[PDB]
Formats: sequence, structure tokens, C-alpha cells
Amino acid sequence: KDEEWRRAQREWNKVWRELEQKVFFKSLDHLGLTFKQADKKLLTTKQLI
DNA sequence: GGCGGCCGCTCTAGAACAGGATGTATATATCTGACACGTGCCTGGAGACTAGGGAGTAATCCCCTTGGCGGTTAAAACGCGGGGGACAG
Repeated sequence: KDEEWRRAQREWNKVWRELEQKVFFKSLDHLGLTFKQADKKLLTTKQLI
């Protein structure tokens, strides 16, 4: 059971890491995730007025 | 002495229960008639082979649906009045 759980963890490890490589940095971005819409919303004429 | 109130008595009726009735549930007896087993083929699938052609895969590309924004006014939702219909009878 230990050996099979170990190799199960081993081949799950690669997909786990490749998913976390693109997930973690985007997760750390909080304001920048909504920046693509907030910049369009707030850099307008009436907002600056 | 008269009358309202209370309790007992008999009348009546709803309902649970038992018995009769008639059309089906079964216990054999026996028929019987297709069921499946055996046989004899024999005719269509399978091994093997030849050839070729349509899709799997790779690449591209441009295109089209998803996410994502607001504006706005049409509309969903809430609530009040009420009114005509579903349903019990």
C-alpha cells in the first residue's frame, strides 16, 4: 500500500507542479487580475473629473 | 304551588362482524403438441492474400464564442386590491 501510494504521489507530482507553476503567480495577483477592467473603468473622463 | 334543571330511560341508527355466494386459485389425470436434441448436409463466414484509399495526425489560420466591461430602459419582483373560479357540498 505504501509503495503504490508512493508511486501514485510520484506521477501526480509532475502534473501538480506544472499546474501550480501557472496557478500560484496568478493567485498572488489580486488587484492585477481585475486591472484589465478596473483600468478601463477608472481611466475615463468622468472619473478623473 | 309552579317551573327550570338534572338524570335516567327508551328509540334510533352507524358500524364492526359473521355468513352466504360465485368466480376464480390449485391438485391432480391425462392429452398433446410444439421443444429441443440429433443428424445430415451445405452454404456463408473465416484464414489468407492483394491493393488502395480514407482518416489519424500534424500544421495553419482565421474566426467565433467567452469573458468582460457599462447604459439604459424594458421587465422581473414585491405588494395591495379585489374578483371571479376550483372545489366541497
